Amino acid sequence: KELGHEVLKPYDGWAAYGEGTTGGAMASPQNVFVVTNRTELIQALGGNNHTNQYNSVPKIIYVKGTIDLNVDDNNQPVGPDFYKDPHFDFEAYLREYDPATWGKKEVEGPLEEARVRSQKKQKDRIMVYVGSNTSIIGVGKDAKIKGGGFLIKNVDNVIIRNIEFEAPLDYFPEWDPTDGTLGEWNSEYDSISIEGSSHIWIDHNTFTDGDHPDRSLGTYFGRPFQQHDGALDIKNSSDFITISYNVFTNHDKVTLIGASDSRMADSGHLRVTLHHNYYKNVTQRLPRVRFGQVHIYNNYYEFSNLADYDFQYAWGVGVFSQIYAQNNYFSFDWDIDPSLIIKVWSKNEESMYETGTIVDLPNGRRYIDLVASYNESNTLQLKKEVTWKPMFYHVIHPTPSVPALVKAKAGAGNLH
Ligand SMILES: [Ca+2]
Repeated sequence: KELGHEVLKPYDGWAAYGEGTTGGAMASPQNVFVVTNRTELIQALGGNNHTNQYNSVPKIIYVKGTIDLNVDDNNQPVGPDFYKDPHFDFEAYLREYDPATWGKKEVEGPLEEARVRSQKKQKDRIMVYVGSNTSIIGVGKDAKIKGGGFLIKNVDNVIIRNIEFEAPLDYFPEWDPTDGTLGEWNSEYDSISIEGSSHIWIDHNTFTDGDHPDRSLGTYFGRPFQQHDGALDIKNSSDFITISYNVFTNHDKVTLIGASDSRMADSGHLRVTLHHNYYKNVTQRLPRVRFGQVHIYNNYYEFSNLADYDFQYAWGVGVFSQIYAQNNYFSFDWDIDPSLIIKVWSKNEESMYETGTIVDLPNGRRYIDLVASYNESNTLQLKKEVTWKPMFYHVIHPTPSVPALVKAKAGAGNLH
């Protein structure tokens, strides 16, 4: 059958739970589309971006070529001027809220309100809603999505495959003087944002900041102008998700699973499986987890100290997380302290299981206990123990075979 007819294997990750994930595989021939631009994409998804989220009709959408979501209704590229509120001016915003004169007071006033409206206009245009029972599949080796992202909100049964996503740029990042000690700029757009949705399969896609690395975005208020956000974020009670054979490269914050320490509504959810993904020269959240039983296996993480993106940490152990990591392979071209690979964000002794981890450093290649490594050099301890046993997987490859396999098969254009 067609590529759009392919569905998630019976035991391939949490997304296989119950009836599994079939996306728009059962779509009628009249509901199989080929799109080449923003308008055609929104039309194939329903005809109206906002209400498209309620379109649960089985549908297959093939993405051919490059689709820039940062375009007007005539599909012509637009710049910040197109979105800019009449009461907003970047320079004026810089002068008004610089930490050196505004301090750490809550950002407010006409300029901020104007920034919010400008941001909303871009958001309403570049974040494409995806309805239930949808399969968005890239054609060939050059299917690309840029300037925007997919919003998988309050829907179920969605498949996204074979597409190269260039992370969307937020033209009106919010300045938060209290984010950290020095404050930080924060953006809203992700290439794929999964919110309150279940049974989602993200497979063989490539995520990159591409032609717009953070390094080229500049600095304001003495802080990097972070116009990017997540590559693939999962939050607000989303559940049963499988992230496989994807490439995540040249990006800062990759994958968030659970966005709040206090959202108890996430408890019992956020069950995600991530396997055979290629993380190359990314900074953090690979992934960062809160509440979920997240299965992480056969992933290849590769970092070079020459990369534009520094490395902070890979596995974020958040509140009530239940990470179960198996046979992941890490490669660094510098003698990094392996205790830095795991980072914990909690007030309690969290539990996680980890086994078969290999670290490949200039001083040697070997199996390593990352949890033990973390504990030896940190304060708050992490307990290595089995609290649950992953059942949704067909095969777990031996760790030394991971690099060759992932490098060869992960990412857009590497199927068939
Ligand atoms: Ca996000």
